Amino acid sequence: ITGTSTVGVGRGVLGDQKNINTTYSTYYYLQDNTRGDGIFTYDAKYRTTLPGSLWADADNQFFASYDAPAVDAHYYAGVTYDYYKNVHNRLSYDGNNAAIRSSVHYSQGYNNAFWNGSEMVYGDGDGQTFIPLSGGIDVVAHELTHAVTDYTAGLIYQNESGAINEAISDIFGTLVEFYANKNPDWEIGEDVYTPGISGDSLRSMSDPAKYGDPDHYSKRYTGTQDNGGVHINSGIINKAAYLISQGGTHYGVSVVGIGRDKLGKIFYRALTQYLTPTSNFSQLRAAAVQSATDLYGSTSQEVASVKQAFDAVGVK
Ligand SMILES: [Ca+2]
Ligand SMILES: [Ca+2]
Ligand SMILES: [Ca+2]
Ligand SMILES: [Ca+2]
Ligand SMILES: [Cl-]
Ligand SMILES: [Cl-]
Ligand code: NA
Ligand SMILES: [Zn+2]
Ligand SMILES: [Zn+2]
Ligand SMILES: [Zn+2]
Repeated sequence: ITGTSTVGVGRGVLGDQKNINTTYSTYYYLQDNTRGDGIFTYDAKYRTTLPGSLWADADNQFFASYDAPAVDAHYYAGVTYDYYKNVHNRLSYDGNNAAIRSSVHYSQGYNNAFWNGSEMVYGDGDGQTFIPLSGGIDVVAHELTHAVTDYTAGLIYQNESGAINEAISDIFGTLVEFYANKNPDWEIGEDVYTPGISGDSLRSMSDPAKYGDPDHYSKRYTGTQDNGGVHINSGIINKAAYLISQGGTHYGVSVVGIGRDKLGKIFYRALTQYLTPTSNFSQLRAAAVQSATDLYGSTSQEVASVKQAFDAVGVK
């Protein structure tokens, strides 16, 4: 809609307060005109038709429980935009400032969130397995990063390519969570998963095995479930990335950590310059080594640590 750019206030899914960019025209709409061609957030009102209605609020205050998932989808879409813009000079998911549209209250008891090719879609969860999924900034950014992948490398969603696809989304999901600088960690989905249970998550990048995922190529899953293990074998690459950033000794191989910003630069370059739709783990290693070489030099610590990390998780 046309209207005046305004700033509202509300509380997200975890009960934290935040200001949000809105547009005023009789009602205050979740439309943020300050980022690219706009961030728009929609109410699907428990249906499955998309996008639903552009979210309208009478008073620019979003403290109702029903408002929480809209506040977070809207705000975290903004943070994800700022991360790609400020850190990588990428304008929105497509690099051309495309509108970011999200729908919340999709369906009922729906334990999932997804990028559908055109927009973000968030279930509210069933209240046991999940609370509303837009409450997890890593989930928001993980899924928007699938759009970035589709507009770049076009990694296939099956087998080792598909596991790299998943890991890219966990890596940038986590780097956005650190960028937002409120409650970051190397777990995925900890904010929205299992409200009954403290301190768990869907998966861990620092210790994939904590949740049953492989942390070494010799443990790779080779069945056909989960599209050839895309959420499973991602642990191998997630661990390599965790090691590159933070360092550690993993199966006796020592990795010198180089920090988050350099991890992000190296993988973002690998994703946008070097990976192809069918890149496998070994080709990802080569892409990462080449990216680090381009950015830091073939004799740099950064290249040496990329190699140590991939060695540690058994990917040659
Ligand atoms: Ca209100
Ligand atoms: Ca966190
Ligand atoms: Ca997390
Ligand atoms: Ca939990
Ligand atoms: Cl470990
Ligand atoms: Cl270990
Ligand atoms: Na698991
Ligand atoms: Zn997804
Ligand atoms: Zn994913
Ligand atoms: Zn280890």
